[PDB]
Amino acid sequence: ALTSRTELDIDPDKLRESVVELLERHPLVFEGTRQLALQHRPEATDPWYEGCQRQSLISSDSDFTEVHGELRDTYLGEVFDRLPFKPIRTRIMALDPKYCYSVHRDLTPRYHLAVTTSEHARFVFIEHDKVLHIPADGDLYYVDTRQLHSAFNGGDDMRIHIVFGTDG
Amino acid sequence: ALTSRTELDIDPDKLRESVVELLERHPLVFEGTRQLALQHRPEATDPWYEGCQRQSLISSDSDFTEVHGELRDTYLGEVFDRLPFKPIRTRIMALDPKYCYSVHRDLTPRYHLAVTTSEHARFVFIEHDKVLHIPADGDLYYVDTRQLHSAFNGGDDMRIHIVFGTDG
Ligand SMILES: O=C(O)CCC(=O)C(=O)O
Ligand SMILES: O=C(O)CCC(=O)C(=O)O
Ligand SMILES: [Fe+3]
Ligand SMILES: [Fe+3]
Ligand SMILES: [Fe+3]
Ligand SMILES: [Fe+3]
Ligand SMILES: [K+]
Ligand SMILES: [K+]
Repeated sequence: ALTSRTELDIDPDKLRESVVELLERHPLVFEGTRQLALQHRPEATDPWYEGCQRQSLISSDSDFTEVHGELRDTYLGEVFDRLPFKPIRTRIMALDPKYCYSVHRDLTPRYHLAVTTSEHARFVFIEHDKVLHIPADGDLYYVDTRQLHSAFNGGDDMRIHIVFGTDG
Repeated sequence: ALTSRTELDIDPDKLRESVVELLERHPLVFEGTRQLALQHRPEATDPWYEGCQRQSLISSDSDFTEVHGELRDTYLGEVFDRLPFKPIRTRIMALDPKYCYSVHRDLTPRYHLAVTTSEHARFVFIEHDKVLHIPADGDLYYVDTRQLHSAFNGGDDMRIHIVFGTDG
């Protein structure tokens, strides 16, 4: 319901290595929550960043279906192959040190795969009085972000997740 | 135990006005968590900021007993008069927009009086799975910060509390 953990058996070190090499070639945009789109709409002219725009500017998360071709022969492409669901509008989502989100609701739930994190990173459900830490254990963590929530990174380094949108 | 709320019946508007005028004359130091000491040690040479130093540099919170003389004929002095306990090392503690603390423990518990806040500010107890919002209702909120905790401000404006240390 609120959360779930699905066994993916991703190796966290190889995932970390692959994300770091990718960000070297396609850097994150924005400052507090830094982002990089891993899926794009068909015929997107700005595929790496269109998906990172504010929700009031997003046609529909469902249009963001295309995994970038340059990922397919990387470890990230293998991650996509292992997903038990059809992802939409997947993004790298990075929290700067000491950064947090507003308390908000999203339109759909989402899956997280933690890339780099610490004990100082938590996801908080406001109305259900639940605090969750998403570990970089190579498994996939569902969070029903339609519920009122925030997330924060009280650590000294960036907290990097891959966040997959979902339909069904 | 973990928390309590004590009726002080402080007027939130007058508290806000008084804190704003004080910060005009004695500004907050630091950037992410901005602070101002309202108590000082006897014979302190830097009374407004000595109490804001890192805990590994603090002799003992118990030495910070002197409320600044210039507060006594302000509304803040009246707040001190209404406290049911003997405060030590009281500070204004301000969270910048989108800022959060590390997940940590303090040596003693503390009382909060919220000055300006929003729905995006929360205090989180990590091991007890409890999320708390401290409202600017003019009442005093005890938090046992010896327990593992953080606090965050996901709002667009600064979240300002007065935080009173305690012995007994
Ligand atoms: O953890 C993140 O970076 C995003 C948290 C959030 O607001 C979400 O997943 O909807
Ligand atoms: O809310 C604040 O600014 C301080 C939170 C904290 O870490 C404490 O009260 O010990
Ligand atoms: Fe969200
Ligand atoms: Fe987390
Ligand atoms: Fe603390
Ligand atoms: Fe709060
Ligand atoms: K588990
Ligand atoms: K109450």
